[PDB]
Amino acid sequence: AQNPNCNIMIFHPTKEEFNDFDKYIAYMESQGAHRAGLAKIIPPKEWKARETYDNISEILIATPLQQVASGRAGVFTQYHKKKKAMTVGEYRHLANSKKYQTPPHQNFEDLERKYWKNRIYNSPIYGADISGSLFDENTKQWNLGHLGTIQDLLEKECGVVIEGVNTPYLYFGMWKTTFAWHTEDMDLYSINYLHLGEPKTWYVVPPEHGQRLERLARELFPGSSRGCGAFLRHKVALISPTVLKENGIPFNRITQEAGEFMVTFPYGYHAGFNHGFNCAEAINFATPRWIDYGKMASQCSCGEARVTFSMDAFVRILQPERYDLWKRGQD
Ligand SMILES: O=C(O)CNC(=O)C(=O)O
Ligand SMILES: [Mg+2]
Ligand code: NI
Ligand SMILES: [Zn+2]
Repeated sequence: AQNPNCNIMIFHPTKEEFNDFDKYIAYMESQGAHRAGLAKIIPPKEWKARETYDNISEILIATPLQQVASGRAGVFTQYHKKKKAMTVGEYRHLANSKKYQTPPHQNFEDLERKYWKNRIYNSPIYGADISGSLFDENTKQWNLGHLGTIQDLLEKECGVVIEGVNTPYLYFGMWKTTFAWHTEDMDLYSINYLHLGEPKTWYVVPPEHGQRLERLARELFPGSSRGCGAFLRHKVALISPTVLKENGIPFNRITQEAGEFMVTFPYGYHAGFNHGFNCAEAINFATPRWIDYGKMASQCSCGEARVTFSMDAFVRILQPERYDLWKRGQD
């Protein structure tokens, strides 16, 4: 079995290997990459996402979100307070302000220490889930707006034709902006490209150990767990690496820098934080190996998780028994 310790693998495809996206995912899996839940892909030196980022300031962040924490430094939840619209240029100036800017630090490890010590005492503002793309239309390789769609994958594997669409989303971050512990909708893959700016630190639990994380989360968030049998689908709970180690949860960590891709694999729980002003693009995708995870994915039916239109079909076809309860939670 490849990668039996479930380490995060880093790949350096050549320009020729960068042509066929599906093939390369399957290659990474042949080497055991999925066992970690997360892999990094460094593009070939010849590749670029677009020519420059000099002209992005007029993108609108319609609903910036202030991430307000509750709990203790290593075990907390966050809620998202809506703020007034602002442009990417306005958001960048805010991120760089004395109130929000990255503190002085020695290296990524020092910054990570500072994040986990101090995160809860601040409320950073995040631009999330902004439909759109920063890839040039002429970028042919690893262009996250030109991937094969999940609806087409389901039709190819299973024969069923379904409604829905699959487009990318932009994220604008600042110091301490935080992504809570989660798997993807329907335990899909994700891919994330860091277009510009400061790094993103990731934490990940191997898919084969995801239920260990779920059991700790039910212990640490006991009211949330009583409220919903899949409350991590609410994407609000944080647990620090120190707490994970104290509780024997297997995990790994890595820092993504600008110009790098990260792939998350089905049922790979992940969480993390941004180091400073940045812009990322991400989208969910599927492969044939996803189908069995889609069929088994947990679902939130309490009403909290509310998700895209296109997830309807996935539940309807892959999880017909669950469909009525889950759709009630959507309505
Ligand atoms: O940019 C982000 O925070 C969101 N990314 C992830 O949780 C991911 O790509 O799966
Ligand atoms: Mg612009
Ligand atoms: Ni994710
Ligand atoms: Zn729920």
